[PDB]
Amino acid sequence: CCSEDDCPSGWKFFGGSCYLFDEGSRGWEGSKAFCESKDASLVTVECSKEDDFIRGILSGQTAKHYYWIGARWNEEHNDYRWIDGSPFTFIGWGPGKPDNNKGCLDYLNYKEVVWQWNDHVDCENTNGPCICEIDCSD
Amino acid sequence: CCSEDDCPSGWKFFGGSCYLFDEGSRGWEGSKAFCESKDASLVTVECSKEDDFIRGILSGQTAKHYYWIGARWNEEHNDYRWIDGSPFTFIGWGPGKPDNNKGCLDYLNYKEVVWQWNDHVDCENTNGPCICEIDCSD
Ligand SMILES: CC(=O)N[C@@H]1[C@@H](O)[C@@H](O)[C@@H](CO)O[C@H]1O
Ligand SMILES: CC(=O)N[C@@H]1[C@@H](O)[C@@H](O)[C@@H](CO)O[C@H]1O
Ligand SMILES: [Ca+2]
Ligand SMILES: [Ca+2]
Repeated sequence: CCSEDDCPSGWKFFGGSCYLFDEGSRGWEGSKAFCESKDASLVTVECSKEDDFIRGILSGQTAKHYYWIGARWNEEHNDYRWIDGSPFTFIGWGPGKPDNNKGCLDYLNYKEVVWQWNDHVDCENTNGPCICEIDCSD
Repeated sequence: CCSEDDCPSGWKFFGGSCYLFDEGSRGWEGSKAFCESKDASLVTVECSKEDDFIRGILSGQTAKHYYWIGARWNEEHNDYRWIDGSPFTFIGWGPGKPDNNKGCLDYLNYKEVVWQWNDHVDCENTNGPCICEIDCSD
């Protein structure tokens, strides 16, 4: 429900959402907490246009090769899904993914995974940047 | 997931969605079918900014005093909710609404209901304009 003018300074507008591409260095759980500290949440990716919007941003730098996003293995439902509890619609796994290690998802840029989703086994101690999202739904 | 440039000609952009404010004259069921004919669906209103975007458009004319939207009494769940099966989040009923007549929802402009939701008892034979939505989720 966001418009351009709704995005906080340093956030980017796409597709009714505002996004923060945060260059800090945290674990997945740390990253979830960080986005919450901004009245926001790790990004959820509902469609291929949003997937490609994200890829366009991550592809414009080369320093970092993964960014945490808002999905992880879900014990209750026994699947990977968004942290808001909603199942995947768009499917964005890279070649050969998921490994099914009951881990946490990132966009990964490694070998044949070209800014596509990977499940990483370590939700705690693997430090990287992250992507937060708001949709101004109020 | 829509951007401005994604909206078909005659549709309007707001908040990641494209909207058709169609001035044809159909019943609610007719209106649901019409939006489907456009690879689209009667509008669902997830937030107060989208509610007010819609109000801004409907308020700019005076000929019509109601427009069909994508919600109706749901037999299974025994409530009013969106036709996509999802429950209300934003609550947009006008003063004194719902009547609880197990009907179909419109934006209504009548007496103290000032372009806010009403439940109309007749889902079939009450002819009016409607609001279709796409979110380009592909
Ligand atoms: C943080 C991240 O995604 N790391 C991935 C890892 O999970 C593994 O999939 C590997 C190939 O064995 O590529 C990595 O560098
Ligand atoms: C189409 C529509 O919403 N019509 C509403 C009707 O449902 C009723 O609520 C009435 C007041 O009794 O206002 C009407 O004209
Ligand atoms: Ca999203
Ligand atoms: Ca909507």
